[PDB]
Amino acid sequence: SAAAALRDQLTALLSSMFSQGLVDEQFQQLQMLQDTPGFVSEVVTLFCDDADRIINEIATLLEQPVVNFDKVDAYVHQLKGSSASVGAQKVKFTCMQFRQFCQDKSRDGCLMALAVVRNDFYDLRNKFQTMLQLEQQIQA
Repeated sequence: SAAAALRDQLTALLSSMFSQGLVDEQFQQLQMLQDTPGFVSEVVTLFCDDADRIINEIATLLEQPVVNFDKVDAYVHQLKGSSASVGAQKVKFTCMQFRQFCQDKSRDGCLMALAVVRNDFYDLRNKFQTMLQLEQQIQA
């Protein structure tokens, strides 16, 4: 048919996420929660936005003549919390490495550190956007 073809794709896309380690049981819990039919799409839409906003705020802190590593550690810990809650486990564990740099007051470990956060955020944003598209076409 058409729709049936979409759920197979959406189920296929979703099975992608976990088979590649991009998401964990917390993402599973969101699915549990939805079971509010568009709940998951909105949560991911929000994470998508508040997530890049924090990356930008950290990039701004790391571009200052004097770096407030106190604040970088705080933004990383907030990003670590948004990640556990939607299930992007890697962004979350990379966030668990930043402290080490902030505490080491290193402007390169934090600057390259954010590059790995970038590495992990966009891989999942990719799988995020596609899912959103399929979830919308359920009723196009």
